[PDB]
Amino acid sequence: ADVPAGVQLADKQTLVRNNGSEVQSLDPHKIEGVPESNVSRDLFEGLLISDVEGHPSPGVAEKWENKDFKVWTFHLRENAKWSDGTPVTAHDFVYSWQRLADPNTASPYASYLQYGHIANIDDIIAGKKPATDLGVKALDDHTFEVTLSEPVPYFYKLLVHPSVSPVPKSAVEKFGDKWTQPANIVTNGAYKLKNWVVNERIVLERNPQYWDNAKTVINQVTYLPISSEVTDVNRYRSGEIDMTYNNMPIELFQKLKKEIPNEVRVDPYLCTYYYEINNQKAPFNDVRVRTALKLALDRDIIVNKVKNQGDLPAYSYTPPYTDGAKLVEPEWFKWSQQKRNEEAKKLLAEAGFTADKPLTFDLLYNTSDLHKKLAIAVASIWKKNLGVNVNLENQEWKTFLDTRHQGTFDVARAGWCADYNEPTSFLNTMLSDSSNNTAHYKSPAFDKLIADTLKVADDTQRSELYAKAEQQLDKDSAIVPVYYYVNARLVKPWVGGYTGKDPLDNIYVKNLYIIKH
Ligand SMILES: [U]
Ligand SMILES: [U]
Ligand SMILES: [U]
Ligand SMILES: [U]
Ligand SMILES: [U]
Ligand SMILES: [U]
Ligand SMILES: [U]
Ligand SMILES: [U]
Repeated sequence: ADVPAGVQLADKQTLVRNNGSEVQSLDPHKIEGVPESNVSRDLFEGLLISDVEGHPSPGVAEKWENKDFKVWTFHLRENAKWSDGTPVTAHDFVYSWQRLADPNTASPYASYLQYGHIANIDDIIAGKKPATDLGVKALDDHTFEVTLSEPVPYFYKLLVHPSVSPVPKSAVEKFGDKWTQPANIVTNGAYKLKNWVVNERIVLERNPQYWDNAKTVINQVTYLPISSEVTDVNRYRSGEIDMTYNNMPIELFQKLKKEIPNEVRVDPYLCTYYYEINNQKAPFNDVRVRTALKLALDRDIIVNKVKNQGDLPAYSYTPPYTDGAKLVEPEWFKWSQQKRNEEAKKLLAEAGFTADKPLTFDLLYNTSDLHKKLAIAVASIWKKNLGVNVNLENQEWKTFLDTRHQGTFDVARAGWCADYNEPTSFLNTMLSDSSNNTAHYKSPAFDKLIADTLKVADDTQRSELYAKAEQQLDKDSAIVPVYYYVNARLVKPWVGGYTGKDPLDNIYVKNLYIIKH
C-alpha cells in the first residue's frame, strides 16, 4: 500500500470483505470465479500483478522481454519467497503451468494456456503429449522462458490471472486435495491462510516472507461468503463489514445512494450479464428457440426499470468498451420491443410450439437476492411477451458452476468478467474446445474467425475479426445478452487505497489501509 502523506492510520489494521459465496477452492488450478480470484490474489502471486489502477505490473517477475511476441523471458526477483521462507523459483512456474495443462488436473482454466498459445498445449490437453512437453522452461532459478506457437503481442496481460500463479509442488504432492488446508498450505502472495471455516469465513494474515512485505499495511483480512446482497449491506451498515461484495440488492440500492452517497462506489467494469443457453440440448439446439428467448427479453425493463443501478442494455458478449472492441450493434437491438416480440413468437410458432404445447424449461441461478429478483422478472417478461413458462432453480455457487460444466441444464443465469482487457478474454471462452465453454457452443465458423486474429499482424484487421466473431455468436444466438455491468459496492470511508479505476477490479488487500476513525 502507498499511504498518502498526512493520512493517519488506525492502530488496528484489519479488514472484513464480503466475497459473495463459499469459494470453489483455494487451489489456483481448480477455480474460475470472482469470489475464488478475490482470495487467490492475496495468497498466490504470478509473474505480473495488476497495480492499484489495473495496469499489468511486476509480480514475481521484476522485468521481462519478448522476441517477436513469441518467446517471452521473465527475470524473477531474487527475494521472492513462499510463506515457509523457501525461494520462489522459475522451476515453480514450470511445474505449475504443466499441472495447469495436464488433463488429470481437470482445471476449468486448462484452456488459458491455449488462449496464450503456449507451445504444445493442444496436444497436452488432448492426452497426446505429456504435460512436460509444454513450451515453458526455467533457464535458471530466476529465469522463466515461455515459447508460444504464434506471436501474441498482448500475452503478458494474461499473466495476472490466478490460473498462471505458482503452486507449491511439495505440499501438493504430499497432501493431495488437502494441500490448501491451513496446516498444509504454503503461499507466495502478501498474505497466508490463517483460518478457513466453510460457509462461515476465510481469514488471511500478513505473510512476512512476501518480498514486498514492508509495504503491506493490513495485517488481517477476513473474506465472508454471504450470497444475500441485503444481508451483506446490513452487516456493512451494522459495522461488521468494511467492503461489501459487488452484487447490490434491488431492495436497498436506491435508498443507499441517497443515504450514503460517498460510500456507494460505482465504476466501469468489464463484465457481461447474460442468460447462458445450453446449446447442446433440445430444444435449445434449435436457433429459432434461442433467438426467440433472446429477442423477447426486454432489456430496457430489466436494466432500467427492475435493476436501475447504472448497467447498460447488452447486445453482445464482449463488452463494447473492452480495449480493442469495435462492435457492430445488430439491427434487432434498435427494433421496437413489440417488433422483437412478434419475431420471437413467430419463431417459436415456427419451431412447433403452441398454446396447447408451450415451451417450458428451467432457469438455473446461483443463490442470490439479486439473481432471484432478476430471474423472476425475466420469467414474467418471457411469459407475457412470448408465452414461455420457466421453472426457477437456485443452487449454491460451487454447485452451480459444476452444473453448467456438466451440461445438466436448460438455461442459466451467467456473468463473465474479463481476465485481461482484450476481446479474446471473452471470445476464447466460446471456442468449441474451450474449458470455459459452459454454453456448450460449437461453431467451426466462430472458431475460424478467432484463429484468424493471430494470423494477421494488424490491430484493425483484428478488431474487425472480433466484430464478426460477435456477429457469428449473435447470428447463432448462443446466449441472451442482458446488460454490461457497472461495478457497484459499498466501501467504508476509512478504507483507503481502492480507486475503482481498474475495470477488471483486480484488488489486492496488500494495497489497502485503514484510516484512523
Ligand atoms: U489503540
Ligand atoms: U502495443
Ligand atoms: U491498450
Ligand atoms: U428441464
Ligand atoms: U429479499
Ligand atoms: U501492435
Ligand atoms: U474510533
Ligand atoms: U478503537
